Amino acid sequence: KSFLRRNALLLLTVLAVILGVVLGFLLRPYPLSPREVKYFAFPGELLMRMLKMLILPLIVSSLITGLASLDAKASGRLGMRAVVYYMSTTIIAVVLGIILVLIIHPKEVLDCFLDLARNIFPSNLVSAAFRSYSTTYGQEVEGMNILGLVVFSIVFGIALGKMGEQGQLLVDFFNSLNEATMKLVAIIMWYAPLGILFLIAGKIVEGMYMVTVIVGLVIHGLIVLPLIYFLITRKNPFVFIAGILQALITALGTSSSSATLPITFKCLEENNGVDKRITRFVLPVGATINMDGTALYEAVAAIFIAQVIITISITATAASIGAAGIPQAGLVTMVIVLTAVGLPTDDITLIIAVDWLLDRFRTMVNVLGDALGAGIVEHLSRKELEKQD
Amino acid sequence: KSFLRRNALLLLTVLAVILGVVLGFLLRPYPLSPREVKYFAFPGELLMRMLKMLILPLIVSSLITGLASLDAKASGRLGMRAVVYYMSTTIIAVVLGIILVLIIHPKEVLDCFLDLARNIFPSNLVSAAFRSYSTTYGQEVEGMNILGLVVFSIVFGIALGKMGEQGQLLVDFFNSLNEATMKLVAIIMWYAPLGILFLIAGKIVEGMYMVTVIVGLVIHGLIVLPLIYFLITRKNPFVFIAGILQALITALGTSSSSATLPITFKCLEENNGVDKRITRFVLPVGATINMDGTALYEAVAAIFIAQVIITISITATAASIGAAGIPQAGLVTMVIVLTAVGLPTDDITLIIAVDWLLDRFRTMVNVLGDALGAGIVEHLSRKELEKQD
Amino acid sequence: KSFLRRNALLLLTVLAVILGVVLGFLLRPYPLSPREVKYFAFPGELLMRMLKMLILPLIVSSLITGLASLDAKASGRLGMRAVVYYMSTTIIAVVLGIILVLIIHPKEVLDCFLDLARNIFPSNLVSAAFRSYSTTYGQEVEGMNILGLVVFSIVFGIALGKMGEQGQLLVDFFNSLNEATMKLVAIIMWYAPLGILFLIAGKIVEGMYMVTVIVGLVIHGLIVLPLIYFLITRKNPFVFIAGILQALITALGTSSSSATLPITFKCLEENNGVDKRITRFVLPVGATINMDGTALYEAVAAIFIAQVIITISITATAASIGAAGIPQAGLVTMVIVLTAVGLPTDDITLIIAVDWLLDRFRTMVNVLGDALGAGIVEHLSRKELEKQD
Ligand SMILES: COc1ccc([C@@H]2C(C#N)=C(N)OC3=C2C(=O)C[C@@H](c2cccc4ccccc24)C3)cc1
Ligand SMILES: COc1ccc([C@@H]2C(C#N)=C(N)OC3=C2C(=O)C[C@@H](c2cccc4ccccc24)C3)cc1
Ligand SMILES: COc1ccc([C@@H]2C(C#N)=C(N)OC3=C2C(=O)C[C@@H](c2cccc4ccccc24)C3)cc1
Ligand SMILES: [Ba+2]
Ligand SMILES: [Ba+2]
Ligand SMILES: [Ba+2]
Ligand SMILES: [Ba+2]
Ligand SMILES: [Ba+2]
Ligand SMILES: [Ba+2]
Repeated sequence: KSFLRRNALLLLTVLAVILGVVLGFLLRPYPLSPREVKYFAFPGELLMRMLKMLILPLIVSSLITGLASLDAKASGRLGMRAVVYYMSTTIIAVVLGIILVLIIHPKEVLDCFLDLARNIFPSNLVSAAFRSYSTTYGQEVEGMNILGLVVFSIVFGIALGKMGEQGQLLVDFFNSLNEATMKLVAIIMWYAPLGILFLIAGKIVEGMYMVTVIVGLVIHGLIVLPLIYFLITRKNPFVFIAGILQALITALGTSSSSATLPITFKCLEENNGVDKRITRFVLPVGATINMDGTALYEAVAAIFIAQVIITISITATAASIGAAGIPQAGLVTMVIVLTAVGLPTDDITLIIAVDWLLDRFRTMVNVLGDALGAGIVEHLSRKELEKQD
Repeated sequence: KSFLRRNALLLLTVLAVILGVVLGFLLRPYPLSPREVKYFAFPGELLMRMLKMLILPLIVSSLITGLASLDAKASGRLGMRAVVYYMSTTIIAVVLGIILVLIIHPKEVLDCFLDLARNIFPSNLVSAAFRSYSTTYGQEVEGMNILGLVVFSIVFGIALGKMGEQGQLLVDFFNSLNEATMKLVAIIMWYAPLGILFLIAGKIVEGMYMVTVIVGLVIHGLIVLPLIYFLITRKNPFVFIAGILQALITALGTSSSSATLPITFKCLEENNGVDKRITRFVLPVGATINMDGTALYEAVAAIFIAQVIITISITATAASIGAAGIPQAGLVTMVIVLTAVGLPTDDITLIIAVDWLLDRFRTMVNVLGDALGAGIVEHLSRKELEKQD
Repeated sequence: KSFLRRNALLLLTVLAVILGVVLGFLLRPYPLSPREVKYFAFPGELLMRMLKMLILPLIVSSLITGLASLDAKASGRLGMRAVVYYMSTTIIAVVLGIILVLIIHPKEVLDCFLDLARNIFPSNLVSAAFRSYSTTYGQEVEGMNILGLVVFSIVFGIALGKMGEQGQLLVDFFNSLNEATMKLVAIIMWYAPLGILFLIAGKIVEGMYMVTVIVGLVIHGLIVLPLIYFLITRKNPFVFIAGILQALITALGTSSSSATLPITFKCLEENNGVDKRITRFVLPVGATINMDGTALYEAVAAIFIAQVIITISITATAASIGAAGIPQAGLVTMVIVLTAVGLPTDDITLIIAVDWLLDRFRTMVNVLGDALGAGIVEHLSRKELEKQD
């Protein structure tokens, strides 16, 4: 009884996964048009817009204060410590993908590197809050420029840090804004179980590589990542993963690390006891530039098509970073990557009917990586963080 | 002479209605293209963009401070007291509409209830400041999401209230912003007479049901509403209506309660002597969810078409709430409501050439309802308001 | 050696003009498609979006504080003193253009005056941050409404000034914001040489009137304008022009006074020693309503076409003010001005292949005029500025 009292919200999302599959299998025969499916998955659709709402005011207020609270010279130190984690875990994942196809084996290319550089520096900061640049044959398309806003907020935040007295007001303005948006997420946590159960039920009611990706994704998230945690922190990872259980189950239903960022934040500040100044530093960047989960799913999909190496690995990386939160992101990223090799897009019509579940697993590995990444950073922060205290 | 000195701006808008009809009748024969009509009604067109400008920064700053100044638990009490007024006056109006067709008698349906729930929770708060969602066969169309911004500002404002110390800065930021935008409306008041005279003159230069609606709209605004004021407040209503005379004449020319909201605000705070904390609480919501005036005009138009009950009443309600400030709002709302019954849209081509005057009358009944509603709330506020003082 | 140490950034942009023409002439034979030209001028293209980014938060924060710091009654005095400079230098330029075609001689019209009045009062302030109104046969087109934002910020800033105590917080908020965005421009200064050298190199790799315009533009910028400086200030102008050398060379590569505004600001506050309160007052307005450079190039192009007076002068003025920062601004402004006279648009296909260099020269005369204009204002400010101190 005592476990049910405390982990009330946690077990409810566990129950939402069970009852979501149950209701999905209860209404599996579909005599109704996919239009009626959209009207059924509506209580879960509402949950998405509530989270999407809160992304932009959180992701902006988090980085602006996070880099201003931290010393401008020590932030560069901690930054390199965080980048080391990002580049390493990405290298291991792309290496893991090659081994995963060695034993088992079941818009232009240059523009995907030009539009990424173009998105990093936003031409208009308001247009950045809802539009992303992508060269098509206007040029600015729908979906938040989360990369350009993260980049700007990192330099704008650091500029306030180098201002001190005058800059203090703006930092006090964004910290009250970060707390205000985090006080709104307190209610979105309770709508999540009702949402997720109607969200996954509508997504089930609509190929050995499908199992191949899950094999790699679990071996990375349960061996590679926890072993990288135990190596530096010297602390038990399944104690750290236990705290972020509410965030990982939401990622299992959201399929967006950027939309689960508000939950992950409360799953690290409140549950695992991580300093706000370093969750605001690691997590927003990890929700936009992490490749651990996506590159391990994209690259394996880029070798399966060759049946029907250095160049393929770099193109799969700039795919997800070039699509932070764009419409039909997974669909377009796999289309552009096939032009780089030359293989036909006939195989893509098959992956769409199965990506709906695999995109949830890759986000779950990404969310785990951002959380564990923040945890690994904390141990290398202890010298710079005590300096401010 | 002494009356002309004080009520200078008031009598000038009275003179604008007279001179506007006079100039309209002076230039009634139209050998000029409707393109030339648009160039003539330009000094009135400019007035609209000046008001439209100020809607968003007022409607956001009003609710955020209004709900933060008030106690988070007492706001829920006052809210229920306000909702009681909204639901009651709407029920009387829809009942009045049935009696008005008993004696005299001269995009999908489900989507109008899905898009309303979708608009309440905005997917992006910046996209909310200029776009509204509406499923069409992109999906987000032009016109402010005033409902989603009102909803967000009510929960964001209440979150600041539950913050106290940290939240104080943001509330001080929006209250200085509410005063700044209200200091800009001081000048827009003087442009209104020159505007309205060229606005109504261009709108006259371009069916017993036309008189039927005015019969119901005046009997509601002069009997139903003032009697609801005298019943609770026990104060003379035509003394309260006298103060809001500058706001009612602007509504007679604007045809938007949301665009007359900046005038109505100064017509209650300065003219009728109503506490800012409860004008900021009632009026913005009344300008977005009031049905007293619109449902009494929409429902009567929904029975006139049947010649050439419970289901018709609920659909006419979600029409205006689903079109807070959308392009050709009255045109699209009557198109979707005819699909729910089945009657042809042939009759709609006739109502457009006469709605231009009837939309001004419905807004006038709405504006009166929001003002009287705020007045009725004040008497039920006296216990909760003295608590803060 | 000592000159190279101090003027490090200055001589690097001088070197960028040299090496930019050199690299442009090194890669002048073009066997590559204009698509490949766009991929080559990319390190200069990135510089533009970095500046464009910073326009809106600078142009808004500059005017709001600038007019609030200054007395609301004295700002009207200084304003008339600034307007006098704008109207005079524009009259001399349009007169100079008539003399320049006397000795050498080598969407509707009304809508360009209706859309300008429509843009001055923005219908939505968020839509103003990225869209400008222009009647076409939706109605709001891409490109910032810099005029509507300048107009609003001037009245919003003055409203804060007339608020005092309550208004102080918002002014402290925008001044910390002006300093934050100006601390970001410190880095964009160093990217400028690498940018400009790849920006002009890509623009060279793609008619006596071409030389005629440069004759007028230099005689105005080296005689008319410096003589207007020496007449009032009684100080050497080529000492004042020397300080703004980093800003004039950026205008020679940017072709936008609005995008060089962040550099010009640091080129007057730091280099020439001009009071922030009057640079924030003159420069943003000068970057949006100046005609000295553009009207002297547009009007000369409006007489050259007549080969293949009062009405032509007023239409060329409302062209640039109607296109503050719109896509293909110089292309559309010359198209609409030919309809006013009646001459064919066949000559316009020839000016496009040469405007790329002439648009850089007109912006340079505009930037010089805004800087010298601010300098001339300072001497007429000394009484009103010492009053605040
Ligand atoms: C391309 O996507 C990115 C941008 C940033 C980061 C790192 C990060 C994380 N995680 C955060 N929170 O801050 C900084 C980072 C640095 O590497 C460097 C650090 C920094 C310090 C001082 C000056 C800087 C100037 C520009 C950019 C970063 C700067 C801040 C990683 C990837
Ligand atoms: C659908 O459109 C609406 C939204 C709000 C309202 C009411 C209102 C008015 N008028 C204002 N100013 O505040 C609140 C209202 C409540 O009913 C409840 C009240 C409230 C108190 C505490 C927590 C809340 C949480 C969510 C929403 C309202 C809350 C605030 C009416 C219709
Ligand atoms: C059409 O484009 C413009 C708008 C403004 C200006 C002038 C200017 C410059 N430069 C600045 N910084 O402030 C003011 C100006 C005034 O003429 C008048 C002055 C002013 C003082 C008091 C009340 C005002 C009310 C409305 C507008 C300006 C006002 C401010 C020039 C052209
Ligand atoms: Ba990584
Ligand atoms: Ba400090
Ligand atoms: Ba009502
Ligand atoms: Ba308090
Ligand atoms: Ba001028
Ligand atoms: Ba003061």
